Amino acid sequence: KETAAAKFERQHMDSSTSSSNYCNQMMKSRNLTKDRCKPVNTFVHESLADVQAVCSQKNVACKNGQTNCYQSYSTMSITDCRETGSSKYPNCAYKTTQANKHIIVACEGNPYVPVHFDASV
Ligand SMILES: O=c1ccn([C@H]2O[C@@H](COP(=O)(O)O)[C@H](O)[C@@H]2O)c(=O)[nH]1
Repeated sequence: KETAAAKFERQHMDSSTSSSNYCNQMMKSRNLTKDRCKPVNTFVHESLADVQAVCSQKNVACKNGQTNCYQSYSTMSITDCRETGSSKYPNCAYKTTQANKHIIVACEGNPYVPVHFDASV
């Protein structure tokens, strides 16, 4: 069905813009609360082209020890969503935290595009 690149865009891209309720709404609408409350998830508020370009930027080790992760040279506008301590599926609750940080994504395929959000720094 959904490609890895498409799933990345679904789980991590929001070029369209946050408020205190952003994560509650967004995690729901992007289907990250379907089977489980996804504990941690980041949305990137840059253009797709800008985020895709990260796959030709600074090559860094992935957290899992693979070598196909890439760090943005520039900081990017992001929102971190983190499940609260009182969150209970299926009413998943998140704290919304905006920041401007370098992103690290894993890239794969031809074309070579982001498939996983690894970290922000
Ligand atoms: O800063 C972070 C750290 C992890 N993640 C999430 O991204 C997950 C990696 O899975 P994927 O990007 O393939 O959905 C990771 O395990 C965590 O759930 C973020 O979005 N941002």
